[PDB]
Amino acid sequence: MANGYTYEDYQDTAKWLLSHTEQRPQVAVICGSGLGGLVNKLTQAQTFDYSEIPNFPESTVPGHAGRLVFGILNGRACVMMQGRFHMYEGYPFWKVTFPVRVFRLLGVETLVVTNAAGGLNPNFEVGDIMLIRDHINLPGFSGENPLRGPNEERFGVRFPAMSDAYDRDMRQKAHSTWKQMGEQRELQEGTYVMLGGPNFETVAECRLLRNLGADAVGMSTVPEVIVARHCGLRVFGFSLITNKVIMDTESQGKANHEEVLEAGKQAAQKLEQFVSLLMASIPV
Amino acid sequence: MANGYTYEDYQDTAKWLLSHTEQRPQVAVICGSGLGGLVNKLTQAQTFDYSEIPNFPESTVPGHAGRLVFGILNGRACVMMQGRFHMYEGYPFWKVTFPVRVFRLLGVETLVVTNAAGGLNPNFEVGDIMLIRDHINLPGFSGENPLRGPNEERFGVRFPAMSDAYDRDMRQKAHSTWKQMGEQRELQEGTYVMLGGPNFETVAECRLLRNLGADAVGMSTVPEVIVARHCGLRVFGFSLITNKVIMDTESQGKANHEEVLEAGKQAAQKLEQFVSLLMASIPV
Amino acid sequence: MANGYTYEDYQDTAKWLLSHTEQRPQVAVICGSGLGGLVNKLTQAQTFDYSEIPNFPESTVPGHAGRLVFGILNGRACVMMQGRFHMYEGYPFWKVTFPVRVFRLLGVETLVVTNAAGGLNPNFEVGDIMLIRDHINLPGFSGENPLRGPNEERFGVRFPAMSDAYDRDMRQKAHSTWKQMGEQRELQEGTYVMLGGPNFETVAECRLLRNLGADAVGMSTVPEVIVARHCGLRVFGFSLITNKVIMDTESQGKANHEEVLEAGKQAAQKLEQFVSLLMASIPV
Ligand SMILES: O=P(O)(O)O[C@H]1O[C@H](CO)[C@@H](O)[C@H]1O
Ligand SMILES: O=P(O)(O)O[C@H]1O[C@H](CO)[C@@H](O)[C@H]1O
Ligand SMILES: O=P(O)(O)O[C@H]1O[C@H](CO)[C@@H](O)[C@H]1O
Ligand code: HPA
Ligand code: HPA
Ligand code: HPA
Repeated sequence: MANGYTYEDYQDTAKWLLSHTEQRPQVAVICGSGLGGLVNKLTQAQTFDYSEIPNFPESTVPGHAGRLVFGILNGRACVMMQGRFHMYEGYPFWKVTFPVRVFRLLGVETLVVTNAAGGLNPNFEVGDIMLIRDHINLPGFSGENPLRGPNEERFGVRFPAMSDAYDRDMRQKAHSTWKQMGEQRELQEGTYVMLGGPNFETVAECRLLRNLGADAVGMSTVPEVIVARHCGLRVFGFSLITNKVIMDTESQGKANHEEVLEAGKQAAQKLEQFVSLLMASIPV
Repeated sequence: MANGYTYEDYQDTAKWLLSHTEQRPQVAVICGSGLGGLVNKLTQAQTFDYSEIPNFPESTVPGHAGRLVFGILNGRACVMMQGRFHMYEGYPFWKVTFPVRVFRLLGVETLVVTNAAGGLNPNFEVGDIMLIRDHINLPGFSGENPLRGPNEERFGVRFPAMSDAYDRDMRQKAHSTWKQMGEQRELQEGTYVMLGGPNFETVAECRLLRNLGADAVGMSTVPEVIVARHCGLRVFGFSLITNKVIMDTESQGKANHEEVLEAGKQAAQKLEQFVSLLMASIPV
Repeated sequence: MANGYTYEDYQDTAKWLLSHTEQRPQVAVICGSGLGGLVNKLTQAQTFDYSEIPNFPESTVPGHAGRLVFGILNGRACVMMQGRFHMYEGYPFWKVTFPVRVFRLLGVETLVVTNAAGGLNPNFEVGDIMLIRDHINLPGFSGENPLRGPNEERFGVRFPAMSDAYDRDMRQKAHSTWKQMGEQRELQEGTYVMLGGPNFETVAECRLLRNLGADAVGMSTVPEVIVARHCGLRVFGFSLITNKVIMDTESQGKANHEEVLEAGKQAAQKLEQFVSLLMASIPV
């Protein structure tokens, strides 16, 4: 069955949030695996567990708290998803992307998406931050898309373009901000490739993904960007490179979830600082 | 759930059509986006809205009228689908391909498939006509296939071959016919790649598709060709190159549905003329 | 709907088998198309039709008998699936992989997977045996995965690694064993790529698969390996190259199911002999 949410379901949820907080966010942030710490910088924060918000799904993955937090971050009013949804949990893309449309109805204009990703580009090192300049939607190639089914004209057009999904102006700002931080390592930039999961990749799959032109691999984000662009939200996002993908059969180890979470904590002070500074000029 | 249509459902629909028209078509034509004008050349035409034919799905995409038209085209009796179905509308492939099997039961022997496609091959120009010599079925790689589920032996075999899907003899005829038209631009020929949609591709996805060896990209056709070959229909098809795919991050624009429809009208007199001439020697 | 089997369903089926046979297998073998002959070497064999075992699905593909056979093979106690399940039959991956988890609950420690595959590597010849050193899971790229949905902690972790799926020690043993057989043709080794089916590939698709780095193509195995590794089973497998994939538009023929079955019978005495010898040192 295609999207089971009607336009009214989104507004009902939006009305409920508006009726339970005085906060009116302009920016929305989605926190990935081991990135839930970004919420700690919010002032005047109000938290809502996903389970208490009508129509909201629930995050079942370790490293995803499952809480919507409103607050002020470096002067800008924003709402953060401390934990997100993935298709490997059993969620159809229309459930995975529910919050994005609700955000649009709350008056939000900018969406910031983050995630933990495996590094495909050889020049990447664990701990690197990669600005997502583009993506490759593998599930979309087969028809698995959050927009499949009747189009809701109240959100956007039937055939939205994706060539300009990641805002160019925001990416320039990200680079200027990084230089101001005095970081020794350069801010990376590249293409993110999404696949279903939940298992980690084989050596053969990784070589293929790299040869397709991808720099980092992950199991989320893309469906949210698609829905976000469909409804006209400005999108900006980045991947925290938590591990280097195994490219040789002499497997000197293998990817594991705790290592990615561990990496998130490791890069906590850096990402939070970066996101906090980025708030200045979103624009508005 | 796999195919919900039983063999009797196809014949019931076929019987209904046979009982409402004296026309006995030997050729079936499926019109894509902005190609609905091909019907205007039919003599003794009888139209049936998809909504009035038992078991028939409905086209919901602008540029797809949703009408089955019987008529005589340049001496040959044929039936045309003015508008088709796509998986991005919410239709499973077994619904998308319903008409093809009904055509087989009407006595049809040849299927002509057309579509509007984005150009991947650098040598293609907007307005070009590309004969489809082969295809790449991305959704099929993952199991999304109109033949998934119990095989109906009354239509074809369990494991049909696809290496000879596009009739070689028809393609030669197409070239000889094109030369007779006195066209300045050459008739192109290549591989069509199908993906789910409904969103348009990212730059990264386009570079990948081109590197996979594809010449044009679209969101239909392949599932119909598969079912058509399974039941033994001779298949011939072509893509109208409506736009050049964006391959560089310096996006000097972006794909949109109206531009493709606009292109269809632009190439109306040419395609109609070409299809009309092709009717001579289908064979029979 | 994600996995419809609860942990108790697997154990119920395991208890039933334990209550109907004195055999306690340590190795499990899954026989592919035209490979059902491997069962003929079992001593003290007890057969169960899939239809009589609670919760077990049924094989509907010619070349798949649909019987679970317990027996002694060259000193080792094992259970064989004479015929397997495929997604193209209409089965979700959670149904396709049901037997693997039951095997784990029977006390099995090693899983041997076999299949008939089309050859992509130019150096392969019909009749060749290719040890699977790795795989590429196309359906998995889109989210079609037997592990999708809530993770059952009693079987394995949420994010299992796959880089070491095919046991290195078993592959070395396979090579030493092959040399002892006095075979003139070398034992091949490579990457297996799985796609949905049931139709055979186009020339364009084959060139693409080869360029992705695949050596053989097939419509099964991978989902079983994934579930097997998730629950900690040692995995070993091989493909019987039944035909050479058509890579040129001058199609001097085309793939067909009987040719693959015919090839299986052709290589019967060789594979059976090889599997029988491999039983020595699984280990235990
Ligand atoms: O994309 P986020 O939400 O960071 O989760 C990333 O981390 C997991 C692997 O450790 C996978 O779920 C992957 O998608
Ligand atoms: O393939 P047809 O029916 O031409 O439609 C083509 O046109 C649309 C894009 O403008 C997409 O639906 C694509 O598939
Ligand atoms: O993989 P097994 O079970 O060998 O079956 C192989 O043989 C069939 C083609 O002849 C396809 O189903 C393919 O997957
Ligand atoms: O190695 C990985 N693979 C896929 N997704 C990931 N997210 C973090 N690391 C990985
Ligand atoms: O750019 C395109 N992409 C996919 N399908 C299309 N059909 C016409 N143009 C396009
Ligand atoms: O040519 C083939 N293609 C896909 N699967 C196969 N299994 C045996 N031969 C083939």
